[PDB]
Amino acid sequence: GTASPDEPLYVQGQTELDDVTSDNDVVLADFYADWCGPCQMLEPVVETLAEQTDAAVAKIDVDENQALASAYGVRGVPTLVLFADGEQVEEVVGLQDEDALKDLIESYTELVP
Repeated sequence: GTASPDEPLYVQGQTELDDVTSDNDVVLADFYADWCGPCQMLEPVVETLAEQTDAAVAKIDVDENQALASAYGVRGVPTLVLFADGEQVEEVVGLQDEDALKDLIESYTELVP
């Protein structure tokens, strides 16, 4: 078929984020800062999640998207926001281990009850 979004997408601005959350059913948005250690440790992890799950992964630099971050209640880094059908449905803060994030994604990319 068609090519899936199997690598993370760097996203700047509301229009670019809206494009990703409207074109992909589940999106994990990784709000980061390049000066933050735990943020850099998340980089291989969210890469693996883009490669191994049906979620698209968006990466948003909070220093370059201050108002965008504030609009989603992002008040520190790391913050990861999960979108389902364009709706914010989960928000986790701090370093989240790869298995926990994969489990979070799969509770939306798969039928539950």
